Amino acid sequence: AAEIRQQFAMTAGSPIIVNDKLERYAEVRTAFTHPTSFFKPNYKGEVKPWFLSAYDEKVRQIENGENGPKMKAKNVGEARAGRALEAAGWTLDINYGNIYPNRFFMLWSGETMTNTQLWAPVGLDRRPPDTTDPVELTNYVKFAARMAGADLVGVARLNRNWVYSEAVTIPADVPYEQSLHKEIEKPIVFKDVPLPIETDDELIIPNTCENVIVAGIAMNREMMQTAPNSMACATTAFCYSRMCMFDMWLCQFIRYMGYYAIPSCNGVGQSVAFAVEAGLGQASRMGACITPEFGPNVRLTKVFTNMPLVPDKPIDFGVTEFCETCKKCARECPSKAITEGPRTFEGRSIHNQSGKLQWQNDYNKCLGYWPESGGYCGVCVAVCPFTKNITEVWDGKINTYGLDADHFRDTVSFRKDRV
Amino acid sequence: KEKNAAEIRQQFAMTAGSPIIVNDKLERYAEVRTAFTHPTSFFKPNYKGEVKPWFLSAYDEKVRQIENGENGPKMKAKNVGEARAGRALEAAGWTLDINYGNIYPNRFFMLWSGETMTNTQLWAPVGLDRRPPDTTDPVELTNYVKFAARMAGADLVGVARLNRNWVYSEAVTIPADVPYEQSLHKEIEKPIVFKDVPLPIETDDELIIPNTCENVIVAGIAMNREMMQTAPNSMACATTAFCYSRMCMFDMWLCQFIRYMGYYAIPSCNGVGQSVAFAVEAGLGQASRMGACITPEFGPNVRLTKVFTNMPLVPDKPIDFGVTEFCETCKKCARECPSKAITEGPRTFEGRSIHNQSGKLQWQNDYNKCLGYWPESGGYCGVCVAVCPFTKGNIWIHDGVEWLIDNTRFLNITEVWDGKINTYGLDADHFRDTVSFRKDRVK
Ligand SMILES: Oc1ccc(Br)cc1Br
Ligand SMILES: Oc1ccc(Br)cc1Br
Ligand SMILES: Oc1ccc(Br)cc1Br
Ligand SMILES: Oc1ccc(Br)cc1Br
Ligand code: SF4
Ligand code: SF4
Ligand code: SF4
Ligand code: SF4
Ligand SMILES: [Br-]
Repeated sequence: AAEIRQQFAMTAGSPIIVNDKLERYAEVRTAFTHPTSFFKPNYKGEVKPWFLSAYDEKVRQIENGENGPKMKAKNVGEARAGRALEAAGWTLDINYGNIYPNRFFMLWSGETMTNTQLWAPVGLDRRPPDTTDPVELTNYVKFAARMAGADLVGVARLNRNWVYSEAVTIPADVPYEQSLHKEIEKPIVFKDVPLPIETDDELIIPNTCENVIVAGIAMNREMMQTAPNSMACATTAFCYSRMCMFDMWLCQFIRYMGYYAIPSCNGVGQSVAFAVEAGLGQASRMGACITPEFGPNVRLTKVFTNMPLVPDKPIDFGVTEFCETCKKCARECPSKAITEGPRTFEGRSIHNQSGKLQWQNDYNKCLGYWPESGGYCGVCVAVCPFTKNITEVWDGKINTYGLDADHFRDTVSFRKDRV
Repeated sequence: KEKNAAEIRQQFAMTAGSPIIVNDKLERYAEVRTAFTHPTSFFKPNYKGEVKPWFLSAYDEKVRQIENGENGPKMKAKNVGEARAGRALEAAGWTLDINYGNIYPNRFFMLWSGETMTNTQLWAPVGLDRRPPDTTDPVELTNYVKFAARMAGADLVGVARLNRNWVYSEAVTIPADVPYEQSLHKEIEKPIVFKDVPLPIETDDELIIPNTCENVIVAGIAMNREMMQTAPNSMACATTAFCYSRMCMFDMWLCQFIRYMGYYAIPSCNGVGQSVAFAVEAGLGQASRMGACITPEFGPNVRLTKVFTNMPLVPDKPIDFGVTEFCETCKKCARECPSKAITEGPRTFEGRSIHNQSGKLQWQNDYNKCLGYWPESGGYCGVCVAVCPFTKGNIWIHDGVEWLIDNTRFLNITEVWDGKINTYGLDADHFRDTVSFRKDRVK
């Protein structure tokens, strides 16, 4: 796979085409959070926050021995098991995505972490960097990223166009039990300051924050192929906890090297754009970043840092041209969310960021199918050619973290492919 | 014939029964007696002769090595930047671990109930932790829980009935009102007792495990071979450290799955009881001269954690693939040990010192001598693991009829940073060893 990636390397330069209308995008506009999309009826006709309506459908399916919408399970025991696996997968994730910056697991400084306090006598986080060479730092930090659970890792210069204009967060002293009821907006700004810092009014990223490190965290193929049923929910969930552990591990390594690091998971900015600029893959009709190793069946997280690094080259292995004629995801999508038309610079609704050339999809239509089906769908990922019953999954092949030994050698790494 | 770990385990399976041989002087072991915690072993000199808590003396040596451009004792790094990078990797590995091992029960990550966890609160409307189990069949439960264990990062997973002999008589913990920044100064002992109660519970006086807590699930978490072979230097410390955070994630993930199936679950990592003995009884491997559990897939180069539960399960069979007989003639770890902690003599029932639990047949090692080498070397050593022939990736051969051990096996850090790596430090040349189907999860 290291041969393929260098064969398809582009010359330097962001491959996302923009016009002069593009503005940074307020995170509150996503379908998950925006008031126009947030409330959906359950199967009884009661309007609730969308994820609560989806909970009601999970309960109804368990009671009726189903693994998904009109998908009978082997028995009620099997239906329960898939939802127990899904729920457990989310253990290391706050409120579905860890999006609040500088809260809970997503701290912008390591100073208060238990690990940092235990290691304080060594002083790694206070000691100036011993390495400033971007070539050596790129090799060190990619090695560390693989130790930290990334299946893919890439580096790009930080394009501020993809950083949210304002983040969704909670006040710093609000306890977890009131968090969902007290979400607020807060601007993300760049200023001449030494370190990332949060004031009462602003999330402040330093102007020295030059780079973003993007990780790809592979999902399980057999489980995602059960979309829109529960086992596709389970591989999604487990990878969100893998994302959180990756951010914390890598931020701690970068801090202990003498630099600062900002974790993010699903917060701070748009992962698909960063992933394309870092060379992990190409944008697609469904909207995801499609990778040569995994297609779109991979989750993304990212870390921002002033650590000197060598940016990776973007890659072109023909996704744009394949998506022009394929349209399989658009035809299988249960909610008709994915367009069959051509790419434009004009968003279809508030949930899209206008000003960038992309396939414009209706993401309120997508979210609307989640309470109906009681899961996170994923049909588009499952049917995509680049990605290539539930009892057979539970009785079938599995390996550590759901990785597959039949393909795991595609992500082996030596120095030559790290820098 | 190409390697097959399921075949190897089937060939060397033994009939049911704890393989560990015990006599009448066996008593449960107070966790405070470990060398990490006991007053007789806790204090060690640093390189200036100052007597400190052992891990602070080791800190002093780490700082000294970075300043002198060293990756380990008298091992020169490429430069100071490389020395710094190895210790930064090591320190970051420990991010999801409290005070080196997560040993305090029902504190921090090791909660004995899920009710207060953020994930449980988020999922409360579904009621999975309050709904009675929909499956009580131990066969199906074993398949489900082992599948979940592999999702949760276990490279090996096994089940045994819980043997209370290996549960610590008293735990090392902290009072519930002590915050993290004073934890190291306020450690106490607290008894672990078994009583007729419905759920695991902690009182001011006791940690109470229910009499219904029938089973223990043991996980192996594979370390990286290239990094451990640098023992006693810094990169061996780093693969150790990352695997402790993997252990913690495993426990939390699996306990939540078990709870959401309608049962209770107790995490432990390095706490609650003796991992090697549980691992032997659950069939992950055999005890060895060095004292670790040696597995067919990884040798001793694998970490262990375990979860206790009332969930009905099918215990696995123990395995005997000849480790005892190899250790009887090998002695490589004993001869290479930089502190001479590992005995070259026979197994006995008599502990060498307070750190050993007497009354069980094992090789008796001086674990105060081992720990004394850690401040000297600035790390967690691991030379015994590195030199053990079972840590080699290719010890197994097939003779056309069956599998056997290759007896011939018993006769630098810059290149590691520049060399092969893959997700979580796993090795794709060997990752097929741990593929799993229903047939090898439950019989
Ligand atoms: O990104 C997500 C946010 C919330 C839920 Br519920 C599922 C996903 Br996937
Ligand atoms: O006295 C101490 C100071 C720092 C640490 Br880290 C541990 C102890 Br004990
Ligand atoms: O088990 C351990 C406890 C403390 C340290 Br420091 C290292 C290990 Br390995
Ligand atoms: O009102 C609520 C009740 C339970 C949960 Br979980 C989330 C909300 Br918002
Ligand atoms: S997740 Fe499902 S509903 Fe959403 S776009 Fe994909 S196929 Fe359509
Ligand atoms: S299914 Fe086809 S059109 Fe959709 S993202 Fe995949 S390749 Fe592109
Ligand atoms: S860790 Fe090192 S000092 Fe300890 S027993 Fe093994 S070889 Fe000896
Ligand atoms: S080095 Fe030899 S004696 Fe020591 S544990 Fe390994 S096989 Fe046994
Ligand atoms: Br202490």
